Amino acid sequence: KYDVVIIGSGPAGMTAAMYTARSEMKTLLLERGVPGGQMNNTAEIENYPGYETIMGPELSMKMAEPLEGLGVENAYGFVTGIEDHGDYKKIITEDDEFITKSIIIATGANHRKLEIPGEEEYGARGVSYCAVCDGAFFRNQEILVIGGGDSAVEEALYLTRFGQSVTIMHRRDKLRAQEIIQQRAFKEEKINFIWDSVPMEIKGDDKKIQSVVYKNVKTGEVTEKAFGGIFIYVGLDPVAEFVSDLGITDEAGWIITDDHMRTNIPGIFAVGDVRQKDFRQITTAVGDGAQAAQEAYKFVVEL
Amino acid sequence: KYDVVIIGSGPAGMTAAMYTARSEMKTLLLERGVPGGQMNNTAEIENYPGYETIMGPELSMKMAEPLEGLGVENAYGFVTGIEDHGDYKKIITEDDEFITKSIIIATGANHRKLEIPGEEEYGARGVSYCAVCDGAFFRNQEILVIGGGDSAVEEALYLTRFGQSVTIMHRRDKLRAQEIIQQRAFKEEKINFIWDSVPMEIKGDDKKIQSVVYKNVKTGEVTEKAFGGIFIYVGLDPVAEFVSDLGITDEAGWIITDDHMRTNIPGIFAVGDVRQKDFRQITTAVGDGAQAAQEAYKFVVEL
Ligand SMILES: Cc1cc2nc3c(=O)[nH]c(=O)nc-3n(C[C@H](O)[C@H](O)[C@H](O)COP(=O)(O)OP(=O)(O)OC[C@H]3O[C@@H](n4cnc5c(N)ncnc54)[C@H](O)[C@@H]3O)c2cc1C
Ligand SMILES: Cc1cc2nc3c(=O)[nH]c(=O)nc-3n(C[C@H](O)[C@H](O)[C@H](O)COP(=O)(O)OP(=O)(O)OC[C@H]3O[C@@H](n4cnc5c(N)ncnc54)[C@H](O)[C@@H]3O)c2cc1C
Ligand SMILES: NC(=O)c1ccc[n+]([C@@H]2O[C@H](COP(=O)([O-])OP(=O)(O)OC[C@H]3O[C@@H](n4cnc5c(N)ncnc54)[C@H](OP(=O)(O)O)[C@@H]3O)[C@@H](O)[C@H]2O)c1
Ligand SMILES: NC(=O)c1ccc[n+]([C@@H]2O[C@H](COP(=O)([O-])OP(=O)(O)OC[C@H]3O[C@@H](n4cnc5c(N)ncnc54)[C@H](OP(=O)(O)O)[C@@H]3O)[C@@H](O)[C@H]2O)c1
Repeated sequence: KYDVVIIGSGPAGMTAAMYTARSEMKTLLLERGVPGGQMNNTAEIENYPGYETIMGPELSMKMAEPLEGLGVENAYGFVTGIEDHGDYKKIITEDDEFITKSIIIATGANHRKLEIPGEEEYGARGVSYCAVCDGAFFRNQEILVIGGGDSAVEEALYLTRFGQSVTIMHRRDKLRAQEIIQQRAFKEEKINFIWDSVPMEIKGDDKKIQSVVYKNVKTGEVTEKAFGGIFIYVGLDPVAEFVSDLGITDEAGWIITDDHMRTNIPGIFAVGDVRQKDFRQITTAVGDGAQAAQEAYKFVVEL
Repeated sequence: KYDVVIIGSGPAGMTAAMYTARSEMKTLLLERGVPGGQMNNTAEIENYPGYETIMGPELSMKMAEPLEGLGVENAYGFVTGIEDHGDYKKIITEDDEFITKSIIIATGANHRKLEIPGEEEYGARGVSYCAVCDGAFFRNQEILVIGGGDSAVEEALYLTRFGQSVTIMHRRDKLRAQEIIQQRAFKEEKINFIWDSVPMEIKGDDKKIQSVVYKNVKTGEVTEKAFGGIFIYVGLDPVAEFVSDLGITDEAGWIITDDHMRTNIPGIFAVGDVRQKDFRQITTAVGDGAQAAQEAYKFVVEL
């Protein structure tokens, strides 16, 4: 009844849907929230070819714009499950079911948690996983950013707009971030570093964060230091709970595909960050999305 | 001496270079002509996520813009050959040599020729492979477009701005183009179709084209009909003459890679249209380019 349903409207899904709709496939694009996915939690995007710098939510709007007009059917849905009946598939949301010949899973990835004490207790009140969302609540604070990759270092640079100081705590003595971003952080006077360390405890009042306890991973030296905010960027977990049962995931829960975005299950493809892969970028989300869209077209034609 | 040299500055190369430069790799981007590659011969681009419609040369300029500032070294060069010495590679242009630890080949693809009589004789004078380049020289003419894929049908639609009429001649009774573009062509009153036919001869004066002879592929019926211009869009050939000897091409001359853009030869990657693949788009050029850039970084780090 749908030719293709695409689950998730971040850049991978939105590219897939644009392409399926241009192949005049009966296209459903389901998204639980706002079109744009992680791009809406990104302040400044500098590496999307075609734009020299653009706010994440502006790029989100631009990618979402033509979809209506191409005839993609955009709809709210939180997908809870998928059933492989052989020549059709059923997608289950909170209130609905949808029948489709093919599915493109584009549901992305989510912030990994530290799993330390205080992390949940201070969720509304000093702990954040999103700088563009929360940063201005930390004006004049001493902010702490945990992690050494692209997200930690970029989001630290952004947060220097608000904080008195921003400190990056990384568990080794070399960052994983792109060298250009590393160099910017090294040069920025409002960024400090706690190398070779991991956080152990986040402490505060009833009402807000006050301090973090942490450990040096080469010596075991333990330190406690005052901070007003903590932003955590320690990696990603897959957002694929609705396919746990299906046999298409690895041990960590990422969706396994071949190089044409095919899973085990014929007619089910996956694209973008939710796939098992090392390189998570808008450019490769877009690429994945287009390739899936073409493979879906062909799968459906063969049917 | 270079960490990476990227050969070709269409969208795959320009994405690769942006990424290598952001990893602070010593980056050379060699291009024989204008940055943009095929995008400069494209009138209107509707399917690049992030832009709802954009002229090909405008998107080319936008992708080229930040490269200087990131520290990519942009240089003229026509590459004639590459030598694999083991821990370095030599790239040979018309006048120069360049030594590099890794190479990303992004040289794209070129118009296939009909190989029929009159095709060369009328090259300056009625035969074209590029509508945005030549179309306004055919104001008020009866134009013929050969082919049934995305290029033929899109470029026919563009050419209706100039021609009295534009006729698409396809060798089957169903187009290969994306359905949205097919439907636009079906509806456009200035587009006619010659189905199930191939051109046999292009005829004219000393000075210009006047007529085409063609054949119906189901009946052998031969017809000759008057046209002022002929635009040929019958597919693509690889632009990889500089690696013929190297053992990295298929029988047709496309560069073979795995899913991380690696060839046989370690430290030589290829991206975008020049690779062996079915799906040639800006989105997948960009994707390829980013993935190559990451793999080059890692190759060079290991070295
Ligand atoms: C802070 C930050 C900065 C970044 N900056 C850059 C950058 O500058 N350049 C760059 O190239 N990359 C950047 N990235 C990486 C990039 O954003 C991602 O690679 C890209 O967004 C992945 O797109 P995607 O479509 O696969 O998933 P996502 O963007 O993750 O979109 C997934 C969508 O699926 C939806 N969804 C999830 N589950 C369900 C469900 N069960 N039912 C319905 N809908 C669902 C979500 O709401 C979401 O909208 C950044 C990442 C972060 C975190
Ligand atoms: C008429 C037309 C319309 C199109 N429209 C669309 C569209 O709307 N959307 C879409 O997604 N895709 C479109 N495409 C496909 C798209 O343009 C290509 O997929 C894309 O440009 C491929 O990029 P690339 O970087 O691999 O190669 P190219 O863009 O082909 O760039 C290759 C570059 O390498 C250079 N080069 C070649 N040989 C050498 C040498 N020996 N030394 C130095 N430099 C060299 C060339 O000058 C060129 O600039 C279109 C194609 C055509 C022909
Ligand atoms: N501009 C961009 O292109 C951009 C921007 C943001 C994100 N992304 C991409 O998105 C993906 C996710 O990025 P990411 O930065 O969120 O995650 P990531 O690449 O997994 O990096 C997580 C970082 O946090 C470190 N870490 C893990 N646990 C820690 C702890 N307990 N204490 C201190 N440090 C710890 C990791 O250490 P190790 O390094 O030791 O593992 C790593 O440096 C990546 O592929 C990334 O390239 C891209
Ligand atoms: N908007 C876009 O995304 C866009 C725009 C342009 C190009 N592209 C991409 O670029 C790549 C190249 O496109 P393309 O259209 O140039 O080439 P293509 O996809 O190979 O199509 C060539 C078309 O010409 C036909 N043909 C071959 N020889 C012929 C002859 N002698 N007489 C009549 N018809 C003949 C082919 O027939 P058969 O179909 O029988 O083989 C085919 O329909 C494709 O992957 C395409 O999708 C994309």
